[PDB]
Amino acid sequence: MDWALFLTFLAACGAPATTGALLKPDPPRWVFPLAWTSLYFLMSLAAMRVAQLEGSGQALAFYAAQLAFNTLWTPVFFGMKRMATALAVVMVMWLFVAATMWAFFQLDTWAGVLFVPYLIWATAATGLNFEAMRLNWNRPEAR
Amino acid sequence: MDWALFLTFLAACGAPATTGALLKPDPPRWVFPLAWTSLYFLMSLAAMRVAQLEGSGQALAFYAAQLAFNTLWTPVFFGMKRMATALAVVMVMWLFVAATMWAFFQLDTWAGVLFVPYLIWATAATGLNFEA
Ligand SMILES: CCCCCCCC/C=C/CCCCCCCC(=O)OC[C@H](O)CO
Ligand SMILES: CCCCCCCC/C=C\CCCCCCCC(=O)OC[C@H](O)CO
Ligand SMILES: CCCCCCCC/C=C\CCCCCCCC(=O)OC[C@H](O)CO
Repeated sequence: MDWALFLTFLAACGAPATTGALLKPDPPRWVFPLAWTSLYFLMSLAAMRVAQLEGSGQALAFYAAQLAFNTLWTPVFFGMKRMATALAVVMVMWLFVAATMWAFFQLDTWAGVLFVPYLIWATAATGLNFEAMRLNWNRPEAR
Repeated sequence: MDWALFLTFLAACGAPATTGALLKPDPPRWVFPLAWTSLYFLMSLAAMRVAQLEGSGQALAFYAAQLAFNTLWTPVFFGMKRMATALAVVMVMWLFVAATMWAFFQLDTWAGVLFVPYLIWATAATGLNFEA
């Protein structure tokens, strides 16, 4: 554990948490932020553990990547409602979430375990968006 | 010294580059993407160098943070046009860019030099957002 690292990783999660606060997507109303606080805590904890180990550069490169495409996804799907663009982003995102998880696993089992529920959300995100997709596949404004 | 690392960091820049492709700001028209193409390679080269050194965790935590608030800033300023919210974002973004830069500097001089033109953009970004 290191407080600088952890606080740094959680602070970074404020970027996608903001997206969600602003473009509230779309069940009692505490479930969504409670689900997200847990996810942000779990992944900041995992990155913090991994950030201290030798050989972690690649996993941390993956972590930056999933984090940025996470932040991108919400405003492209729910903001611009550009469903095709948003499909590519979410699959690229899903790929880095999985990549992070697996690279975490190969350095630290706990770090990988702590990312499983986040891969589950990313799988939800992809599913939702695959549909929105080819309901709107023929409207090039949605694309 | 590593294509995986580099290609992974450059791929990550695709997220904020996408924002820019979508919410077109605002001068010969190749200038905008040429500057951003330059900015993305420079910062991926720098991240690549640092990711290989030991003690790099804190700088790489910084790198992730600026990247996300970079990605966040454009859709909040140009997308949602919420000028106040976007001010907090861009100041938070500016701060992590400077931090990435300085922590890179402490591990590898070249990595730090390679972030200066990006700190310069980040200051422009902050400057723009203050008059709005
Ligand atoms: C390493 C070589 C691979 C590189 C090339 C492959 C690119 C990776 C993309 C994968 C997308 C996987 C799909 C993500 C999960 C699907 C979600 C889904 O189908 O279920 C949700 C549905 O709404 C439930 O009701
Ligand atoms: C200011 C620095 C403080 C350091 C602490 C960092 C604060 C951000 C992290 C999590 C807490 C907020 C979680 C509340 C729920 C956010 C909602 C959300 O994330 O929405 C999902 C989004 O759409 C999917 O990209
Ligand atoms: C190996 C996989 C890599 C695949 C390749 C992905 C590389 C994407 C990054 C460079 C493209 C250059 C884009 C230049 C024009 C971008 C315009 C833009 O970035 O706008 C600025 C944005 O608004 C401010 O955040």
